[PDB]
Amino acid sequence: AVALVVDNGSGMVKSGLAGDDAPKCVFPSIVGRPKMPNIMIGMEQKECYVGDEAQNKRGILTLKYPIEHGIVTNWDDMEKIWHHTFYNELRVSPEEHPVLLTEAPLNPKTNREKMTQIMFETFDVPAMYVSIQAILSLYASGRTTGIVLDSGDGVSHTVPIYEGYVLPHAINRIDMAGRDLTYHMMKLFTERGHTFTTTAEREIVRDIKEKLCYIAMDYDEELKRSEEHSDEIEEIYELPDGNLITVGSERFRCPEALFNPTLIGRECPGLHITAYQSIMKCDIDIRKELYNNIVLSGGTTMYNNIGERLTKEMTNLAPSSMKIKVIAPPERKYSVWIGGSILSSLSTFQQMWITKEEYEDSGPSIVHRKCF
Amino acid sequence: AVALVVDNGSGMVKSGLAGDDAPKCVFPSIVGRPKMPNIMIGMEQKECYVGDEAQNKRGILTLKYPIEHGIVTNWDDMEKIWHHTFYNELRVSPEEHPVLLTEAPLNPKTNREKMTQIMFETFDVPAMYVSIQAILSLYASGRTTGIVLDSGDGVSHTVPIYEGYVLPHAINRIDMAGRDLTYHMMKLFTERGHTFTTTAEREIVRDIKEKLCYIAMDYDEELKRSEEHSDEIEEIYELPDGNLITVGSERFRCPEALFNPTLIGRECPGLHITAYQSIMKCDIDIRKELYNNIVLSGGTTMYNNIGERLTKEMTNLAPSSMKIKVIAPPERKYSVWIGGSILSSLSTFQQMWITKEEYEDSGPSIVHRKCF
Amino acid sequence: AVALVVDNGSGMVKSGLAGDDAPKCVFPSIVGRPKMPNIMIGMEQKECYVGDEAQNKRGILTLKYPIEHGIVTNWDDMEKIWHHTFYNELRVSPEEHPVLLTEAPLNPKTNREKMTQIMFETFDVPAMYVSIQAILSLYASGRTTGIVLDSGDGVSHTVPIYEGYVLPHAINRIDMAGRDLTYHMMKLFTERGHTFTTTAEREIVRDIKEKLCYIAMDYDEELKRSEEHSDEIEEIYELPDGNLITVGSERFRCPEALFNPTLIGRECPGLHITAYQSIMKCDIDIRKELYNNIVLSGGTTMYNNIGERLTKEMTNLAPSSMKIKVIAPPERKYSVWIGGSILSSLSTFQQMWITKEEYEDSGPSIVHRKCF
Ligand SMILES: C/C1=C\[C@H](C)C[C@H](C)OC(=O)C[C@H](c2ccc(O)cc2)NC(=O)[C@@H](Cc2c(Br)[nH]c3ccccc23)N(C)C(=O)[C@H](C)NC(=O)[C@@H](C)C1
Ligand SMILES: C/C1=C\[C@H](C)C[C@H](C)OC(=O)C[C@H](c2ccc(O)cc2)NC(=O)[C@@H](Cc2c(Br)[nH]c3ccccc23)N(C)C(=O)[C@H](C)NC(=O)[C@@H](C)C1
Ligand SMILES: C/C1=C\[C@H](C)C[C@H](C)OC(=O)C[C@H](c2ccc(O)cc2)NC(=O)[C@@H](Cc2c(Br)[nH]c3ccccc23)N(C)C(=O)[C@H](C)NC(=O)[C@@H](C)C1
Ligand SMILES: Nc1ncnc2c1ncn2[C@@H]1O[C@H](COP(=O)(O)OP(=O)(O)O)[C@@H](O)[C@H]1O
Ligand SMILES: Nc1ncnc2c1ncn2[C@@H]1O[C@H](COP(=O)(O)OP(=O)(O)O)[C@@H](O)[C@H]1O
Ligand SMILES: Nc1ncnc2c1ncn2[C@@H]1O[C@H](COP(=O)(O)OP(=O)(O)O)[C@@H](O)[C@H]1O
Ligand SMILES: [Mg+2]
Ligand SMILES: [Mg+2]
Ligand SMILES: [Mg+2]
Repeated sequence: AVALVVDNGSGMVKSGLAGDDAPKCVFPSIVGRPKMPNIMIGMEQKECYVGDEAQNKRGILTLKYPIEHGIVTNWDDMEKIWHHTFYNELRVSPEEHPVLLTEAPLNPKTNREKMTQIMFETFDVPAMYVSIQAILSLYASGRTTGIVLDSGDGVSHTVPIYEGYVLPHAINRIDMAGRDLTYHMMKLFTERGHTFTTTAEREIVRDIKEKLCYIAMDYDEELKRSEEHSDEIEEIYELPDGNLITVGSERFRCPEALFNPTLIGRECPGLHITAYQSIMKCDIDIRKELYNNIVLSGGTTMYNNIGERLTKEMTNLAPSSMKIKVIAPPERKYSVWIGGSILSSLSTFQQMWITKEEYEDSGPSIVHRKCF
Repeated sequence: AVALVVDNGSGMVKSGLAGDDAPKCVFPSIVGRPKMPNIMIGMEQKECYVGDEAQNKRGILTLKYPIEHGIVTNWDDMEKIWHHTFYNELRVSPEEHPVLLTEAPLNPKTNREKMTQIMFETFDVPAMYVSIQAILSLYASGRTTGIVLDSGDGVSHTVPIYEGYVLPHAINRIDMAGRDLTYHMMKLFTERGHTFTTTAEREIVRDIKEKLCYIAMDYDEELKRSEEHSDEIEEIYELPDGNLITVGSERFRCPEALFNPTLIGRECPGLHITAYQSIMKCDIDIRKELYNNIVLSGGTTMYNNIGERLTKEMTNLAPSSMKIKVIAPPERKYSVWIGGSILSSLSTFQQMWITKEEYEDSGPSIVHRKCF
Repeated sequence: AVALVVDNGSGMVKSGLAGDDAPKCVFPSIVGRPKMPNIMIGMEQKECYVGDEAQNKRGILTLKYPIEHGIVTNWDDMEKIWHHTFYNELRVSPEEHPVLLTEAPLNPKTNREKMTQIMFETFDVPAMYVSIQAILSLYASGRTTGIVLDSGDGVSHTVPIYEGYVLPHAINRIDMAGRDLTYHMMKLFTERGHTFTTTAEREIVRDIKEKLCYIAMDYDEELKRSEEHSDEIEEIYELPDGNLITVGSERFRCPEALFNPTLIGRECPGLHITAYQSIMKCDIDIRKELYNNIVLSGGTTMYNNIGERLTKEMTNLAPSSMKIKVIAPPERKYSVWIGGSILSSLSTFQQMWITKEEYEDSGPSIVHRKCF
């Protein structure tokens, strides 16, 4: 019985079969509902559109995200999304395959309890398991020592691991990700005379950010250069309705909020500062090994010149006798899914499943004593 | 029980049976009354002539139009016209067939209430229904996405529809149609020495307009050409009394008021401007689909070189990366009736009729909550 | 040298001298142009009418608004309006008095740059300054802590201020104001059989809205009452040509779009929702102080039963242990001008002017680093 790997993010949902090295079904996590009267009798209509079929007809729909900051807010929408994933994307009966789920660290217990209850009572899966995302990201890299910096759409967290042992007192988690960058980009576009307010406009701005953004090495010099010669960074983007929008300095002022959250109005520290403070809460012996195995993960770390900028920032904070190597592997967008698929194929893991009888005898609270 | 399709316009009335692709009874909507003393005893005379029998003996009659700008002004004349349609044209008892009626958008509620009350108390039809004309025009084309530009004799309106959902905030309606063009033609004929004042003269001018009018591609160049060489556009028309009238430039200066209502003294915008402003009030995503499904309807859109002129005007207003296709199907004069006949034959529509018992229990106000 | 206070709105222009508590020249912001041939030789005519002299002879004029949503669209018309204000309304040379201007938040930089360039090159004022409207509205109330909800003719925005410090990350701005309400009223009047299309008809509808509108406490019950007994809310309004129009339910269905923008077809949230979301983006400590200092401003907040309705809506959203007090002072129509006049008389402000030499040495870009 091949297991199912389902990574439920805040902006995207990945799903596939264990043993493969690439997810088979990746689609946005949105629920669309119509806001207009239906007049044309004779054509069938649906109450709610889930996934890509809500991203194409979004002009007449209102879109909802059922997950905010890695926490499920609406459970009916999440049930609809899981049903769509199981029966419309993979088309495999969930009553014959074990399911491996992922979750961010430092989350409420009720989230895990409700997830287990839904997975066991509605779909009636044989076995299930919940694991942390940073552990799977480290699994996907084929290492055992390093500090993992994961950053997705709702939450970014750093976790150190040394030779198979995790240090829970040095785990950090902040709520600042690509959605805040999208909002910052929307705010910056106002200064040029362009206004985006609706959800579809937000998706357009998100696509613009994903296409035309990069990280600058020296922020002050780039701002100075954006005055004497701004023509070198100008780009033209074609709106879906045929209009053309000019993107200039906003190509590098949007991601800068990752290293300076004061721009968006947040008091939380930056990314390099967070990594350094997470390293400094570990024992003095393992700091040298942690400094040389920095691993990047998530979709928000896909900008250009991210590894070099992070290395330069870390160098100014670390002792002069220390070597810093920021590992930024390709295809890190799906690193968590690859790590989960690798973990689910190990022969040793077959005795760590939460079976149906154990849940029935113990209840939804069993997920705390078994899963970490 | 086959339903009756009755399209009540401002200048013409179409009527027929559901399932056919061509109206069976098309006749003008006029009520004629004599204005001369009757002397010849022995021959029968009637107080009022309705339909074609008032168009032939119009020399001794005064003609009244009971509908102005899609609004019924005199209800007794409309009752007479409906009686003539039911008992003299189709010769089918209205007490056994459901009736499907049409109406222009953005009309007063009292019109619909009075129409329902008359159809239910006088004729005592089993079931009835009222629908918008643009929806039926889109039904007749076999599509689901597009912007419909309907233009008849009293009112011209544009309505966008996207995948079965109508956008009521983007519906436009102006009162400028073939009757205003007839008045403009009458005014233009004065400059050549010809005067038309009576109603029969108005009908003659209307026939001249329907026969010898076309739309020019370039107005200024055509006006310039109408001086150096006017003989190429000269036509001779035989008046009913045998006289000959010469029609020259007025062949293309009459319809030009559709794209420039300032000629007739109106401040309303043109047709292409109205279509563009109706497209621009929709969401940015569906504008591309609306731009490629422009549908023409009504009898006023039957001029020559109308589609090419509309396409050229729309091209200068749309973004350069957009494709515009003006759909101008033949037999679009009766497109609304064809769409209504198609709609009335669907098996799904059989549960959307306003039955007699519902009207009796609720009153004439039921037509608002059920019909759109 | 007494300064000049000039508040440039989207529908009205206020102007006066610093130190007074009431604007001296208030007039609409419209530019009128004739659309008819001039035949009577011997009487002088003007190419364009600005201000009240275009509101009286509007029957033969086409009227243009040079400001849309707080953004100047046509600069020639704005120059004409400023010239009329300086030389025809106040009759004071602008070459001897400093000028204080106002602007809505979150506006393009080019607007401010062009405004400064025009004020410094054409009129050649000694000093100038640009400030936000909500700050002046809070100045006029004699407070330092509160959330200001300004709503005029083109844009409505909310800004929180705590003890002299503004929170730019909690400032909201939406484009929904009295002009949209006028359009909604025009659409509602169609259902009774009345049609307004021209600009003068729009002004008539605006006057009707300003005279006979109020806000209902319970919308559903009012709609139910408007059926059993509609005679209690009927009013008669005399049209300028002597006709009488009956205004019934539309007295309270027009302003309802402020608390439900879905009626007019907009996806933006209501006013109470916007205020609540602007309060919830501030720090937890200052929310209690913000909840008790809600200040209303603008001309669109002049309806009846607005404060009570806003208080009732806010109560259902705030925690049960919080006290909400909506401050709705009289003469809030000119609150921004009063606040600007108070600010311009302070002895401390005399060192915050943009002098001519600084602009000459730095350019039109100086307005960004000095003015907020
Ligand atoms: C950007 C887009 C199309 C664009 C029209 C494509 C073209 C290419 O850009 C322009 O034409 C820039 C132009 C503009 C540019 C410079 C200027 O000194 C004034 C206006 N901007 C405008 O007219 C503003 C007016 C405006 C409203 Br109301 N409140 C606002 C708040 C802040 C700023 C401006 C505004 N405007 C129409 C919009 O934002 C509209 C709603 N935006 C869209 O529909 C998105 C989905 C696509
Ligand atoms: C056009 C018709 C017949 C026509 C006689 C057929 C022939 C073929 O056309 C002419 O002979 C053109 C001729 C004419 C031509 C050139 C000219 O420098 C002067 C007159 N026009 C006239 O005599 C005018 C005189 C007129 C009266 Br009074 N007020 C008017 C207001 C404006 C203009 C002119 C007038 N006239 C007799 C008419 O309009 C009559 C009432 N029209 C008809 O019965 C219609 C139903 C059919
Ligand atoms: C409201 C005004 C005067 C009024 C005549 C004053 C009087 C007091 O009201 C009436 O008589 C109501 C009456 C009417 C009432 C009930 C009814 O079942 C049918 C008509 N309405 C009409 O005749 C419509 C006809 C109409 C044209 Br075309 N398209 C329209 C689109 C929608 C609705 C109706 C129409 N009509 C003449 C107008 O709108 C004119 C253009 N409106 C004006 O000039 C304004 C500036 C002042
Ligand atoms: N090439 C790219 N450049 C910059 N940002 C990107 C790129 N690709 C994706 N993103 C951002 O990453 C986010 C997706 O992250 P993802 O890892 O899918 O989150 P989750 O963990 O919730 O699945 C998107 O919001 C997008 O803004
Ligand atoms: N071949 C044609 N060329 C130009 N105009 C025409 C032609 N046929 C009809 N018309 C105009 O169209 C009008 C009829 O439109 P119609 O669709 O019957 O209006 P309604 O919607 O009221 O029935 C007439 O007034 C006539 O002037
Ligand atoms: N007494 C009133 N009742 C309701 N609405 C009003 C009243 N007075 C003015 N208004 C509305 O307020 C608008 C004027 O707002 P104003 O503050 O002058 O805008 P601006 O900020 O552009 O100057 C007008 O469009 C009008 O519709
Ligand atoms: Mg993730
Ligand atoms: Mg028609
Ligand atoms: Mg204002």
